[PDB]
Amino acid sequence: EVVKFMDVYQRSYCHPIETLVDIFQEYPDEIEYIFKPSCVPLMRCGGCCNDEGLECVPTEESNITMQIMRIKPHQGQHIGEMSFLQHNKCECRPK
Amino acid sequence: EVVKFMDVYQRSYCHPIETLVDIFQEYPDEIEYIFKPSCVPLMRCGGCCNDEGLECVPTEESNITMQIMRIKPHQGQHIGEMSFLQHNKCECRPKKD
Repeated sequence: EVVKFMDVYQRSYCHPIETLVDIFQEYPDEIEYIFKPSCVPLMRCGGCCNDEGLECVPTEESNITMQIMRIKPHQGQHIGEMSFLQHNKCECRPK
Repeated sequence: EVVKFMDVYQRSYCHPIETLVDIFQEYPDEIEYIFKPSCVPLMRCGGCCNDEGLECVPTEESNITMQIMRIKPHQGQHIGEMSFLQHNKCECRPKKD
């Protein structure tokens, strides 16, 4: 089965897609705690635009809260709520 | 609603996930041509593993064929087949790098 040009185009065009995101790229300032899982499923703008001068950026955003196991090594564990940015809408705009 | 711990874990664990890949990452020597679209949807290994000494790697791979428009600048365009590597199955395996 060869993927036809048009649905390659439609499926790849700039839009929100579930992205597995490292928690440390979302909370770089965390120094004490270890997180499990280390990564989370977040709806994020991805894909391509119809000109190389355009770029795929979010226009709408909403926050999402997830249960994450927060570990202080050799000290203890607790499951807590953490908030992450998600993209509801995306647009191809100049760089 | 708040996503349950177990749902986060199952959805984020090392597995094949649809990934938007730039054609120029898969064919870096072909930048004399312009490809529309410039990125394609590929099933690739992604997500996280339950121990520091583990990485998420493919264990089964296959090729997918896609119709892509190839532009030779100021000459013409051609829609032709182009093969891309897909990951069919993934596992957390001891690091090897």
